[PDB]
Amino acid sequence: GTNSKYITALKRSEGQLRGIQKMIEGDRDCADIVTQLTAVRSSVERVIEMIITEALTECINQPLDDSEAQKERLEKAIRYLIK
Amino acid sequence: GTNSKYITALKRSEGQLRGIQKMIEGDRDCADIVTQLTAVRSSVERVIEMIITEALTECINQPLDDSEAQKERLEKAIRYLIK
Amino acid sequence: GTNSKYITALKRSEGQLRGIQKMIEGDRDCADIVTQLTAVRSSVERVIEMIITEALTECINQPLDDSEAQKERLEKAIRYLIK
Amino acid sequence: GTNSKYITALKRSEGQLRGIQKMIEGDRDCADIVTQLTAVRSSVERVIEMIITEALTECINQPLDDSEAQKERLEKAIRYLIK
Ligand code: NA
Ligand code: NA
Ligand code: NA
Ligand code: NA
Repeated sequence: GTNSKYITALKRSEGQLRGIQKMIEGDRDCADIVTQLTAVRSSVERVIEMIITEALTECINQPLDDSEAQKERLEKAIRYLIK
Repeated sequence: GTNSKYITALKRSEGQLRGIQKMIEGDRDCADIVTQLTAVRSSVERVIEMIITEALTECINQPLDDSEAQKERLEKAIRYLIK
Repeated sequence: GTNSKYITALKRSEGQLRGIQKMIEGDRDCADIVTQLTAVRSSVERVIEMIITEALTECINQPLDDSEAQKERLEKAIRYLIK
Repeated sequence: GTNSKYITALKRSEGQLRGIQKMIEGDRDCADIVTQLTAVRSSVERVIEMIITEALTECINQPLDDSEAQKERLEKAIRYLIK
């Protein structure tokens, strides 16, 4: 929703990508550009992991009343995590 | 346990590693050696994924009677998956 | 420099991150958000790879006159690639 | 060749895989099994990296007399590294 910390994290990566575009415009050292691009990649990776973790924790902690349906829901969610 | 398919998969990788040792003894082309080592890596990765998936599915489908304790058990198990 | 295709690729990822921010604002399905974030991650990965490849190809094809210094230059560049 | 340290490293991983097979036979904790399998994966990854690095360093330091052919040889070798 509106104030979510994942919006803020991705807005940081968005701005960093703009900075990296300038580094390329300026023929900056490939190593600096790669370092910064790797940081953006790692930040995106971290957001993916935290979003999946939040989704699964919500699944677990907001169960369906039907315990059998809840198992199947959790199973669909975990095999998504692992893959 | 005794007849588990993951033992068999890892015994395949064990034998493949022996073959790769021979390729190195024989100064075989680095590309062939790397291809085979990558296959072993991928097989180990696959066993990791299937073992985690089995463990979490067993968690889900063999719950504790205490539903609150079961949630905490699943949560400990999923954050292990994601990380 | 000014018109580089890597600027354009990263500007695409920048815009996609803005779209993903909206998906989070809108509590869109985690799976859709993760799919899109993974695409951004993969695009950043691809830019990293192409920038390193370009840098090493330029190293190789614009050698120093001193062949021994050029070897050391290439070696510093390849161990950067592998790591 | 005969005494190569990469044979020894892979023989360590081979033996570790045998140990992990026993852990599975014994229904050891998934987390211990995964930790050990991850170590094997990381060791295989490290051997891949060191073998590629050695191959490229040998390319660089044992050039063809034909400098143009040597460039093409290095280029084929680096794009293999990056990919
Ligand atoms: Na949150
Ligand atoms: Na099994
Ligand atoms: Na270019
Ligand atoms: Na060696």
